[PDB]
Amino acid sequence: RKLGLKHSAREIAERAKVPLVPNARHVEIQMMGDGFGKAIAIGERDCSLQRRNQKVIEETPAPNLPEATRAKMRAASERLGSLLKYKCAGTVEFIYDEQRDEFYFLEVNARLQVEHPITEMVTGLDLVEWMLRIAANDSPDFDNTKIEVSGASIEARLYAENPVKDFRPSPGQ
Repeated sequence: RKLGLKHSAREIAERAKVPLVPNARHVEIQMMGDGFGKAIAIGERDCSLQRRNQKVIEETPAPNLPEATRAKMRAASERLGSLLKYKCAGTVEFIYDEQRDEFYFLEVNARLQVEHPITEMVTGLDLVEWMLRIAANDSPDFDNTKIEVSGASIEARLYAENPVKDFRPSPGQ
């Protein structure tokens, strides 16, 4: 509920010290929360390649993003997740000005996301496994969890659609 309404979500973000909006990319942080105040940033994904706002290709790590601003995307995401006492998996989406080197809160998805497997490739984590373990109060011990990101990974979404006739759905056997 607190994340569903565009404006309640902005207050939490503000209180969490997450820079908000006072040629845009879409950089999101995959975060895990244990439901008891602990939160951890697992990595970031770029989801810029969208058609009329519908994602088709995603990648990790985000290209052309400096550590200074990635590490502060992570920490801002952990504050937001901590503040809520967030449980299981959520994503903090940001807008990113590549040129200005600035990012701004967009929304939290209060759920796992379609693109989650690229994160799983570079870290070797099974996020569903984590979700299950956290949801049963047998959470990984967060303060002692070292996440190593390894290589780069990208996802393409195969749709039953016709790109030539307006991405009209294409049923059949």
